[PDB]
Amino acid sequence: ADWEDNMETLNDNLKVIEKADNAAQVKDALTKMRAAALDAKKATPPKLEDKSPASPEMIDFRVGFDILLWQIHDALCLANEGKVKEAQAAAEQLKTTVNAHWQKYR
Amino acid sequence: ADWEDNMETLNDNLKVIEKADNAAQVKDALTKMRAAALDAKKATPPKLEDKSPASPEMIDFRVGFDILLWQIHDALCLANEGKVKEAQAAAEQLKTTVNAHWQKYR
Amino acid sequence: ADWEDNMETLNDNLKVIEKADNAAQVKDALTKMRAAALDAKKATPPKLEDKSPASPEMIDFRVGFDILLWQIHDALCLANEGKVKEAQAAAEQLKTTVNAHWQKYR
Ligand SMILES: [Cu+2]
Repeated sequence: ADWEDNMETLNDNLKVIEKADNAAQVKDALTKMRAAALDAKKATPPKLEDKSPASPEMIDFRVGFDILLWQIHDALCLANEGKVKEAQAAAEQLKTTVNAHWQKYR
Repeated sequence: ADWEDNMETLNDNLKVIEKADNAAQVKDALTKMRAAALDAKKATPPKLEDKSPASPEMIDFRVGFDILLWQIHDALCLANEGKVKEAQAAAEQLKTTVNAHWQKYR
Repeated sequence: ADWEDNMETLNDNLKVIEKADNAAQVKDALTKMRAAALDAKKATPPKLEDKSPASPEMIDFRVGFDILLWQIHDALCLANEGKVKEAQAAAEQLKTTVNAHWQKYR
């Protein structure tokens, strides 16, 4: 999918995590977020459509999605241990990263 | 080593997993698979040897290895919780991803 | 930060881990190491300043940080389970990888 639709997916699943009731729901949401972030890593965001795929700006963009992938992993590790509240709290900081990426690259 | 050699190492450790009985064996084989996949991630596969290093095709190649690494991680997580049967089933799916990448870029 | 500064952060936190008392300190140092490795993926070593950002040499450089990141992940997973001694042993092997990367690219 294109970058904007991947970003929609990330936001939708953040809402899911915020309102989630059990560890299975959080883990499902976070797995969908990981897939969307990995797919967005192959995309070009609107702000960088005037940059080449191997420009420093596009390399920095892809590293930004690596960073997000590791933050998703932290929440997912919490959810695998049954720590639903701690995973939701970790997802609070995912929202910060996602919002900043939206503002930076749209 | 060679990209082709790394694909071979992935398959040898996949068989090792499928014939395993305890979680430590599966973890060992998955760790070797992770190392092979990271070593292959920096390669130029045969199909892409005529393309610029800056080509989008090479970026998609490397992000495909990131997808494989996260699948390896999920199998490793299952093994590190002693769920050796679930880990073996996840590694049967890894056979698909690994050999699909092999066949895509050879 | 530039590349040498990130590598300094990695080494300072390896020392913190080597001397650490409890899991909280180990985990904090390991999360700083992860952030430094990811940030270093956006840097360029001086001797590679004349190469394409997607050149095989620069790919090798960034993937070397991916190798470090997955080793950091293993140590951080151990630390999150209270396995302080195992995390410190894994950090001792992190030092070898860090120093090899340093020697290769400085
Ligand atoms: Cu993990």
